[PDB]
Amino acid sequence: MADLIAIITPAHDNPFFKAEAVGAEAKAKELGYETLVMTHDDDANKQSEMIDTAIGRGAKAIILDNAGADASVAAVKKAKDAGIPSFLIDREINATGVAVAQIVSNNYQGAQLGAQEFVKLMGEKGNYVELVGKESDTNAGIRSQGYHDVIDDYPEMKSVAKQSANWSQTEAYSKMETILQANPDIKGVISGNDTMAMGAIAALQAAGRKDVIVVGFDGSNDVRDSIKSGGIKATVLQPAYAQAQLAVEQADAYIKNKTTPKEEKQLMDCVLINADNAGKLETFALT
Ligand SMILES: OC[C@@]1(O)CO[C@H](O)[C@@H]1O
Ligand SMILES: [Ca+2]
Repeated sequence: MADLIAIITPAHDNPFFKAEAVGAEAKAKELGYETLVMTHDDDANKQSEMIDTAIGRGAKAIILDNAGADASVAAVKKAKDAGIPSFLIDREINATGVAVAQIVSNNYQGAQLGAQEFVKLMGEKGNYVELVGKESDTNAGIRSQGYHDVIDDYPEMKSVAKQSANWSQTEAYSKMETILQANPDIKGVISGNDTMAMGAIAALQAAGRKDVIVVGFDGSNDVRDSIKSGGIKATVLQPAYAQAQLAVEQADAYIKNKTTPKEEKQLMDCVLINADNAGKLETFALT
């Protein structure tokens, strides 16, 4: 009898997406909804299958962390034309007026915070590597732009490789091994996300290069723990749990009386995480 909210994210092997799913589920149930939690594994066909499932089950709203900024438009529009609104988190789509909300972190602002800390830790000089995210996710390019708009003020810092590891810890490990072999004279690595930072720090440790400075982005417990143990030096918190809950709150308001947010596209502030506040961070929230 209870209304159903469908929650669709990428795979839960990245703790960011698991945390979004659990935060969205918690808020939905707190507000009296049943939930259907599905993963699309960054596969647009799987995402389309899951949206079909939400439609067939009669979901009253979809919470979506999407499988590609371009590829996801049609599936969101399919749900819309079936009378089911979507509230997107984390990742934008390249279309307005289709989703009811797109609630994302302020990726450019956050990336600048991380790069400013990276520059400081690097002493404004030295060779570095950059790991970038998936081309299909606009966050990858926004963060890389924020990083370079900071780092291009420091002429003694030089990028000696810039490679995508597709938001994957395992790809980042393998990539980092290759990059390090070709560029032993590196002083730091700046990563577009935390799973790639985890892969990079592990590859560097296996190579006996604990001297290399690594900065990530997301604020996961895994990277927090690395910061606490003297591994990775900093990251940038995206408020994943609160963002997922806010999407459900807006979904509920829309279901109840068609309240819509004044602006579809919404930003949430990021915060730098380093050794001084890592001990206040838990499951993508500071206390
Ligand atoms: O690790 C989570 C992400 O940083 C990677 O994919 C999306 O952009 C997230 O924000
Ligand atoms: Ca600049």
